[PDB]
Amino acid sequence: GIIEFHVIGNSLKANRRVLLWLVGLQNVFSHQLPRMPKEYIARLVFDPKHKTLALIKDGRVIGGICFRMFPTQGFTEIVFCAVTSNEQVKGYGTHLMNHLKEYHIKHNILYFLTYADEYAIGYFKKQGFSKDIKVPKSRYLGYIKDYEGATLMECELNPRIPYT
Amino acid sequence: GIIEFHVIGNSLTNRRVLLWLVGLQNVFSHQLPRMPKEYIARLVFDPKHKTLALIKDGRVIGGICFRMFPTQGFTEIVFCAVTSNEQVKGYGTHLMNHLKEYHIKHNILYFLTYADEYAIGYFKKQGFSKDIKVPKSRYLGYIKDYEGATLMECELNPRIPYT
Amino acid sequence: GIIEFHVIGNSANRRVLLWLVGLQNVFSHQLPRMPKEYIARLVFDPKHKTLALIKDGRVIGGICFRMFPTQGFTEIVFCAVTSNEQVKGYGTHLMNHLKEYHIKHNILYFLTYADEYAIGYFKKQGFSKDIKVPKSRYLGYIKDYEGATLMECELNPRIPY
Amino acid sequence: GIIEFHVIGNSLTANRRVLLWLVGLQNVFSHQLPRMPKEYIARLVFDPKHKTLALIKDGRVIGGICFRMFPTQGFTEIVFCAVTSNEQVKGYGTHLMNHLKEYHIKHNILYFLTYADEYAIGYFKKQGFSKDIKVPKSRYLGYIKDYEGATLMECELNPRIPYT
Amino acid sequence: GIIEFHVIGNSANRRVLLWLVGLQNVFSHQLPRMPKEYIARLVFDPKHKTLALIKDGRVIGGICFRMFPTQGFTEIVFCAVTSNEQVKGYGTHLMNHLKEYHIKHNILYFLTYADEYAIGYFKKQGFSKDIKVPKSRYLGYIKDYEGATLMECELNPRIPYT
Amino acid sequence: GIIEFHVIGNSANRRVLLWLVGLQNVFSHQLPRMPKEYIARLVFDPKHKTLALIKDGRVIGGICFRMFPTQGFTEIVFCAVTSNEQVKGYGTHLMNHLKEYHIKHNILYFLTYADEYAIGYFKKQGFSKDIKVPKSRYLGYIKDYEGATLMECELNPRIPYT
Amino acid sequence: GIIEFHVIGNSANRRVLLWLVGLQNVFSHQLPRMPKEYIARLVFDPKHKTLALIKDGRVIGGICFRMFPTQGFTEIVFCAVTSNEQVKGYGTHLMNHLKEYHIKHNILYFLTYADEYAIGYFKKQGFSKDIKVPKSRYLGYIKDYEGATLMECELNPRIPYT
Amino acid sequence: IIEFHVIGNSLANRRVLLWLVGLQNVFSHQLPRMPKEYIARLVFDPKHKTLALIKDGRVIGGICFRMFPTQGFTEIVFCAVTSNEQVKGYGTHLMNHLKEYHIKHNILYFLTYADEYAIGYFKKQGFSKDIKVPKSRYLGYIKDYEGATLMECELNPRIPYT
Ligand SMILES: CC(C)(COP(=O)(O)OP(=O)(O)OC[C@H]1O[C@@H](n2cnc3c(N)ncnc32)[C@H](O)[C@@H]1OP(=O)(O)O)[C@@H](O)C(=O)NCCC(=O)NCCSC(=O)CC(=O)O
Ligand SMILES: CC(C)(COP(=O)(O)OP(=O)(O)OC[C@H]1O[C@@H](n2cnc3c(N)ncnc32)[C@H](O)[C@@H]1OP(=O)(O)O)[C@@H](O)C(=O)NCCC(=O)NCCSC(=O)CC(=O)O
Ligand SMILES: CC(C)(COP(=O)(O)OP(=O)(O)OC[C@H]1O[C@@H](n2cnc3c(N)ncnc32)[C@H](O)[C@@H]1OP(=O)(O)O)[C@@H](O)C(=O)NCCC(=O)NCCSC(=O)CC(=O)O
Ligand SMILES: CC(C)(COP(=O)(O)OP(=O)(O)OC[C@H]1O[C@@H](n2cnc3c(N)ncnc32)[C@H](O)[C@@H]1OP(=O)(O)O)[C@@H](O)C(=O)NCCC(=O)NCCSC(=O)CC(=O)O
Ligand SMILES: CC(C)(COP(=O)(O)OP(=O)(O)OC[C@H]1O[C@@H](n2cnc3c(N)ncnc32)[C@H](O)[C@@H]1OP(=O)(O)O)[C@@H](O)C(=O)NCCC(=O)NCCSC(=O)CC(=O)O
Ligand SMILES: CC(C)(COP(=O)(O)OP(=O)(O)OC[C@H]1O[C@@H](n2cnc3c(N)ncnc32)[C@H](O)[C@@H]1OP(=O)(O)O)[C@@H](O)C(=O)NCCC(=O)NCCSC(=O)CC(=O)O
Ligand SMILES: CC(C)(COP(=O)(O)OP(=O)(O)OC[C@H]1O[C@@H](n2cnc3c(N)ncnc32)[C@H](O)[C@@H]1OP(=O)(O)O)[C@@H](O)C(=O)NCCC(=O)NCCSC(=O)CC(=O)O
Repeated sequence: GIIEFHVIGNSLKANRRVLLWLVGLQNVFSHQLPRMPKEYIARLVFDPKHKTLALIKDGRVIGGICFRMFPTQGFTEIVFCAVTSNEQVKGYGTHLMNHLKEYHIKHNILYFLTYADEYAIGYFKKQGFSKDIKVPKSRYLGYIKDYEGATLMECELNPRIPYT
Repeated sequence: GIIEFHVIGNSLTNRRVLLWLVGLQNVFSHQLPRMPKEYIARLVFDPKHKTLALIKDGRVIGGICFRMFPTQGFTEIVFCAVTSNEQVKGYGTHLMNHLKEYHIKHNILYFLTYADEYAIGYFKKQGFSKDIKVPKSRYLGYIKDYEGATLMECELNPRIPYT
Repeated sequence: GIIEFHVIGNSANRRVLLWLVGLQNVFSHQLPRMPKEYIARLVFDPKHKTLALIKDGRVIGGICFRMFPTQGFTEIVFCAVTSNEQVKGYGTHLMNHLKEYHIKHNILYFLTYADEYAIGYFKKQGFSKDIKVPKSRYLGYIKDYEGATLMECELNPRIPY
Repeated sequence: GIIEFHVIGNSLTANRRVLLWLVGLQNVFSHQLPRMPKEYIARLVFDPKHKTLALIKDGRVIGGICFRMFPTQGFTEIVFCAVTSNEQVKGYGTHLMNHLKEYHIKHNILYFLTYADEYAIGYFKKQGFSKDIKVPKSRYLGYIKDYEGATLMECELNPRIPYT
Repeated sequence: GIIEFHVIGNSANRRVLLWLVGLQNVFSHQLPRMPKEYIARLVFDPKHKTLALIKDGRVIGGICFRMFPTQGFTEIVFCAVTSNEQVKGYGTHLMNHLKEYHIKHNILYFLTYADEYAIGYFKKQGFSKDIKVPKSRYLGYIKDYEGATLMECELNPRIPYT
Repeated sequence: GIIEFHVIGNSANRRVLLWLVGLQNVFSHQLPRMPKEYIARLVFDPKHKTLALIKDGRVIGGICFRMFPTQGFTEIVFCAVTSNEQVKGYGTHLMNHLKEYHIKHNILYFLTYADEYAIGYFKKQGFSKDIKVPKSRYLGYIKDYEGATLMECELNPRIPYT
Repeated sequence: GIIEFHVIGNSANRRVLLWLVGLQNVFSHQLPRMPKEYIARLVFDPKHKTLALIKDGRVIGGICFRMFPTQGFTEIVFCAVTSNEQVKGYGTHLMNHLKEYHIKHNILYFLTYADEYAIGYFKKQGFSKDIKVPKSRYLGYIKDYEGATLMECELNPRIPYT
Repeated sequence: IIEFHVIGNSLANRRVLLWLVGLQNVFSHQLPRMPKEYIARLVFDPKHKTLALIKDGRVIGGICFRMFPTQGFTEIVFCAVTSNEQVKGYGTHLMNHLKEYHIKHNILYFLTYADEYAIGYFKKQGFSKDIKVPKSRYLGYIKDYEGATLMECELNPRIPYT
């Protein structure tokens, strides 16, 4: 029924409603990324410097995008994207990415970086990510986790068009 | 009439100021029909952006919106405009001249901008060139990219008074 | 006896203070042509950190280093194990703990100048003379040193847990 | 008489003695660098990001080196350099350069960069400066003030030598 | 070049801290039979002070000492001059500055334990093997050292020492 | 199990208070010819401290002591390890920790009045019947229990004890 | 008669102050050849305390004393019971209560200068002319009157005195 | 008009400062073998006090002294009466006033060093060469003077000295 989008995180205080949403997001990420260790997912989701765009359907977490903004560096690292299995192929992934794009325009961070594996690179291509990295290697080598084996990809946002 | 220059911006600490940015957003938007109004308003009212307001008789008639990147050593030129009935009188040059002198006093000596085919001439007349000495590694991801426009650069001489 | 590893630096505690002195002692005694005052300046410099190796409350070796996150590498400044405790794998455990620490912090490159007395130790830790970090990335950040050989180690990234 | 070296500047929080020394230094820089507009020297010498090493003899400023530390880039820019004409060719300029080196040794900065006229290049050569610039252009362009026409020069410090 | 004397100690700024390291280095190198860790613990102990001898910004000697005002004496803990600066009067100059310092703080007795290689230096600074301070006043306060000689210096507060 | 050491005493929270009660029971049970009220008074006395030995949250032994920093020594008052944890080195690790703690406070002499069942243990810890501390520094600060042997341990501050 | 024991001293309450006047009166009447001004100075001295014997609200005797914790003893300054209440055990109960009170303050030695009229009473309270406290601990702290006998009492912290 | 005031530089108004300078002047002129900078340091020391003798607002004499209440005695530091007020009993009145002062502060011993030119003044004030205060209580607290004679005065607290 009712769909909500919210950008949340564990600030250095957390609504009980927020704390349960964060557990829900860790649950979803963990289940949809089974070889990603759950303790690692938990630490990023609950890290103050990370934020997560929660997708709420009838008060229940059904998807998210966890990310770390690097405003000093001019980009944001996408850490986890996931929709729960029985809600996939319904466009939720696309509305999530769009909402994330809207959120970043309004904070003048205009570049996404992410590692895309073989299971989801096709989704990132359809959201405009390419393998041509325009951000200088020196801007991100020390900041994003290197998921060697997976393909580094980049999205450039246009701050002049509406995404939501 | 009387002509005054003032550097203003949306602080985090006025009404004469606020009304002037509204006017500048108005003029910027009318002279730049391809820049969406909301995008102009978002940048013009962003606190890290400043605008060199040109004013004739209490009325905003021109401005240069800009964004100082002092950690990077350059200022980004964001918007330039002179209201239509006041063009070809030298206001565009006095605004650039004033923006130059102001940047000498804050020891920022490089301007970067993107120019479409219709504005490249104006910037060339203000001393901008297509040859970019500032490295990509310093500006990409900090200045707004504009694919399909030409990146232009101006170098300032601090031993020279511009105004 | 008991073995501890601790990454420490000047802010601190009295415990950390006396460890930094022990490290400055170990570095200075094993590198006697370094000026004593220069080692102390770096060990107590707050953008340097030192990995300390402790045996029964005692400094018996360490590695002092400078991280450059904006450049994706870390400079290794001093490595020393006290004489009585050398040739026991302690140098290897130090470098292994240093490697783990840097993988957790997303820095996958070590740069260091090695001399003729210790280049082989660095070789056995996977360092080589082939420098893949661009010169434009480390020039002016690491203390260049004519008469010594710049070496590089590349680490493999790892997902924690 | 008595000689004193002091690293001084217009900082966050002023001293009456420091202020007058700063006026004195701006006077000496202007009188010895005529091509530099006196008002340009003034705003640099009083800029908080700039420091000046003052050479004091008998309470009176007779020389100085104005410099801008760029620690995130690894070098220091030497901005002005002057000894009052009455005190030149007595080794004061060397002593000044030596103290500035020692000061930078203790602050773990080991490169100097400066633009020198044909008139002054000899003095910097004798302080160990070289036309061979080993810092990449990407590291200093837009940070040091360009003087097109003058020669860019670099001095490398050894943190193991006692310069004072 | 420029000689300077400073009484310092832990309690804390970078210059003092690097000086304390410098004193620890000089003590430890000139007293090889003293554990480096022990020297470091006492030099950096807040009830311990050190009179540091500064030549052109570098530490070239000092005297680490422990004032016992309730007991009426100071314990000399370490004295050293760096090898290349010795036999130039620096050791005598350090002790004189230490005596002058203690006059103004109204402590007029020094106590130290000297091994056979150090007795001569203390004798020439006016120390004696005749101990006037009673055992009940110093035992358990100063660190005793079996095998070394306890020596004592009495100061004249009516005399300019420096 | 998990073994901890805590220096505690009265001045306050309940875990400490139950530890102090356990110490009182252990001391009292191991030393039954000593009035229980007297042990309790001393353990809860604010000028007294106890080094507690904890095994799985429970008190299995300790050393109750009285620091006299003005007199330059500490008095060992009670030493006890519970009966089933004896002859395993806990009594020695307790004394060792107590030694390390006193070196940090520049108290280098322990004194104790040992009975005939305890002298062997104190000798193993380096105590001796040769008292170097003069009578005038300890008489009346510690009670001379008739028939008990005065014993002294001197601590070496250059050495690690734990 | 309702008997009470209170340890009191100056530096305030109305009842305490009238008790102190009453103690100055009893001490002075029972010791007529000691100047009443000197008794008052001591009784009201803030470093002096008095253990007061109270019968039906009225002061009928007491012991004025000076605790010297730094020196590890207490000086007995005056003892008196009013004449109508002598030879009924009051002086013994006072001294017993004084002993208990010093036991819980870790002071185990009393020193006093008895005159010829009071040596018998002090002997019955366990005082001896054999002084174990060394002279250096008490001389100049307690007042030595020519013609008085220094006597000493050693307390046992394991004995219940009251 | 004669006046007696106990004064000191206790961490002083203008009147007290000029009296202290007056006393430094008088002591300096009457004890010319004391360095005038030494007299100044002691007279102005916050732990020292001086009993001033004032005549028509003017300083004509005094006794500078240092109270050691921890040690149970006081050190007589300087004694002087200006030359044209001498042999009038002013110096006796001063010592008596100082005695009265010390009884009300429960200090009963004076210690001082006297050369031959001064021993007879102190003998007339009740000082003896037989020292009862033990060496462990004064050595390193009072200022030694080799070649002078250590003298002692025992005061009696039941005697009004003024
Ligand atoms: C990838 C998803 C989050 C996408 O969410 P949705 O299923 O709601 O997608 P959507 O409905 O909005 O579809 C948008 C378009 O992408 C296409 N598409 C192509 N490949 C796809 C793929 N592998 N997964 C999902 N969609 C894919 C769809 O056909 C559709 O095409 P069209 O519109 O033309 O019809 C989900 O599949 C998921 O949770 N997967 C498991 C988790 C995962 O792999 N996450 C990324 C890991 S890599 C990474 O960076 C780590 C991380 O983020 O977790
Ligand atoms: C460009 C202007 C700001 C210049 O204003 P003025 O007319 O007051 O300037 P001026 O009178 O000093 O003209 C100086 C000289 O410039 C020369 N000239 C040549 N080409 C020109 C050009 N395209 N625009 C303006 N002047 C131009 C003219 O010959 C003129 O006369 P002579 O040569 O004889 O001396 C204005 O014309 C204007 O508002 N234009 C529309 C808005 C715009 O295009 N802004 C720039 C892009 S925004 C931007 O900054 C980048 C971005 O956001 O992407
Ligand atoms: C270099 C050391 C820290 C190494 O410590 P250890 O002795 O504990 O090494 P280790 O026991 O773990 O030995 C691991 C492997 O290295 C091999 N090996 C080869 N050459 C070696 C050499 N020159 N020194 C030490 N080990 C060496 C050993 O045979 C062994 O091989 P295998 O196990 O396969 O049989 C120590 O030797 C030392 O403190 N030396 C003096 C200080 C010094 O020279 N420092 C480096 C300065 S240059 C520099 O870059 C700055 C700095 O580091 O200070
Ligand atoms: C350059 C000076 C600061 C040097 O000071 P001193 O006169 O005290 O020099 P000194 O006594 O220490 O001697 C240094 C040695 O260098 C040699 N030498 C060679 N060329 C020289 C030159 N142009 N000026 C001074 N010395 C020079 C001299 O022979 C000398 O002796 P020997 O040969 O025997 O060893 C001063 O001369 C001066 O203030 N000049 C005017 C201002 C100026 O030009 N400043 C520098 C430019 S500032 C600049 O352009 C860079 C910047 O902007 O920061
Ligand atoms: C002893 C020193 C501090 C003295 O320093 P200096 O050499 O500068 O002294 P100086 O130049 O003033 O010498 C003054 C005179 O003393 C005489 N002299 C006698 N013995 C001497 C000795 N062992 N070393 C130096 N001088 C000595 C010399 O004849 C000399 O010349 P003349 O007679 O002609 O005038 C130094 O030599 C040193 O650092 N030694 C190693 C450390 C040490 O032994 N420290 C003392 C123990 S530490 C301590 O305090 C106790 C403890 O650790 O328990
Ligand atoms: C005394 C103890 C605290 C010792 O504790 P531990 O049993 O844990 O001792 P440990 O295992 O660490 O050390 C054992 C070593 O000491 C030697 N040893 C010799 N005589 C001993 C003796 N009477 N008790 C214990 N050990 C003794 C053993 O041969 C052995 O030799 P090796 O060297 O080969 O290993 C305990 O036995 C105990 O609680 N006893 C009853 C209480 C008591 O008597 N306390 C002291 C009272 S007098 C006092 O001043 C304190 C007090 O009042 O309680
Ligand atoms: C000593 C004085 C303070 C005494 O003062 P007055 O003159 O007022 O003495 P007075 O009138 O009260 O008593 C005089 C009586 O003392 C006797 N008498 C014996 N020897 C004397 C002596 N050496 N000095 C003064 N009086 C002396 C006389 O016979 C006379 O006898 P009769 O009794 O029958 O009347 C003064 O003389 C003085 O200022 N002297 C110079 C300073 C000085 O020497 N101060 C003492 C040392 S300072 C110190 O404290 C020592 C140190 O620190 O080393």
